[PDB]
Amino acid sequence: ARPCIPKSFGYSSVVCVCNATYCDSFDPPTFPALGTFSRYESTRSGRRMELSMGPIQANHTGTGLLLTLQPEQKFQKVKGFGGAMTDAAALNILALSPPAQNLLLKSYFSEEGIGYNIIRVPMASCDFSIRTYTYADTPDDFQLHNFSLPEEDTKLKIPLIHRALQLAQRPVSLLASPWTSPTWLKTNGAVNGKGSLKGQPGDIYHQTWARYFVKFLDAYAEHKLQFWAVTAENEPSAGLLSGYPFQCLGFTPEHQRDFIARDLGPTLANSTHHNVRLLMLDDQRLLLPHWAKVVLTDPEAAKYVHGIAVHWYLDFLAPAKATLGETHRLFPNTMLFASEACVGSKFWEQSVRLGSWDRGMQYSHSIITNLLYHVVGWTDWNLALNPEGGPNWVRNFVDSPIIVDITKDTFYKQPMFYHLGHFSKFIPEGSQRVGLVASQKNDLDAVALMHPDGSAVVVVLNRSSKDVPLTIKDPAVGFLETISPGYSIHTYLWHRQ
Ligand SMILES: *[C@@H]1O[C@H](CO)[C@@H](O[C@@H]2O[C@H](CO)[C@@H](O)[C@H](O)[C@H]2NC(C)=O)[C@H](O)[C@H]1NC(C)=O
Repeated sequence: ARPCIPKSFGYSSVVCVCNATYCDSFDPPTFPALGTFSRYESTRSGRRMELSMGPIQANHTGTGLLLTLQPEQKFQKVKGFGGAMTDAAALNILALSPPAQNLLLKSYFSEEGIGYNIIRVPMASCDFSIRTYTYADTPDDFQLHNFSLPEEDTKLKIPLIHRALQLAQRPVSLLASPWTSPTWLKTNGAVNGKGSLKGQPGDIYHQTWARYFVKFLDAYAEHKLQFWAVTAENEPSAGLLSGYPFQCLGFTPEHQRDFIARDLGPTLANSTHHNVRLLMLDDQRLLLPHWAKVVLTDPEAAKYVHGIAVHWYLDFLAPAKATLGETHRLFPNTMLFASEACVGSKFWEQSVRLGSWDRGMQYSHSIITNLLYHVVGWTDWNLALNPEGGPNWVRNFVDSPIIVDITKDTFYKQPMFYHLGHFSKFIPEGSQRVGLVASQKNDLDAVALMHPDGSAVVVVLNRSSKDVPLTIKDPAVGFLETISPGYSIHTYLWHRQ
């Protein structure tokens, strides 16, 4: 309905400019008839999820790479896609004029947008906050009577969430995660640095911390927001590091194990929020399979864990088979979910690179890798950040799919936004990954999945400079003659009935 107004800032591609009165959007979804396929294409040259169609014939005119859908090879069912509603994000979003605000929320949650169905919510402050604070900073209040939500919640986050859900295409799931607990429950009495919970699992320190979760869920419930799940702790391994710069809370796998077993699990289960799911780890994938082993081989702990939440820093290496692969192999019935993703973390990398194609490619390549290794969902970090990748109270700036320029009541949707959309918009909840074999060695990254209604969706990413002609074969309908342009990403969709 409205295309991308491109704008280059000096990197491999362009970003799409949006403002109070305009923003590139999609038309209502149309489902092409059997025999025809839909293709959404994005390219480093400038194409942005442009819709085109073609025919699925019975003639195989292709003579190069062939990807054949294998509908009967079923894998994990997809939970969803989303990003985090951090203090930083709500701050940047609410700093645009009401109309720009809605165009931005629409870009993410609407069907005219890329249909996010997941929102991660920090439990109080993290580094993408403009100040340190918790929901109960009044010292030694074990009964948690001075527990309350600050303005960041009641004024910024909760209102943006109500609004995203209100514009949301499909149902949205809320995932919560705490960075640090009140400093008076910690061995070091500081929101950051190296320190963990005081005492040992089962004590009053641990019972209070677990209650803090229920208090939180009661608070948000009072605001008419229910959570799908909460994590045991954001990056618990961070608190084991001396000098850790921002809000954290160390836990060793053992500590986490017993904490969940003796405190978190029971507490949640015995409350009105017992249906909320609990995810363990919520830390970098290199800590797997080991963390899973420790926590999950203990049935008192594992009876409470619904899934293993993982994080990743795209600029870094972390072979998936040895981590995500092995973990599935050891605990096939415990879902793997991606809760945080990052780019521009390494000290020399510019936090934000407006229009970076490399960063987009990294996002999709990472979602494909996650999807190929059993992950049921993929959650982005900050929904939006300013041009410097902030605000971040310890200057730990990174990039974000949407960059807000408050001085121009303008926001820019980066290549990452679209690479995320290529999945988020076409892989609804309940979609199930199916097989997809390549006839030969190729430089493409691809993944196929079947919608709940039975329709197909294949995402093909080409991180190479050369075009790769290819045919997709669906044994129930025919062949899709097509081409994967260099530095591009396509999403194909088609009925099978
Ligand atoms: C928001 O962005 C739109 C798109 O660039 C701006 O509208 C364009 O403005 C130019 C120059 O005035 C016109 O030649 C085009 O016809 C407009 N395009 C469309 C489709 O409207 C708009 O000016 C921007 N809003 C503000 C407040 O600057």
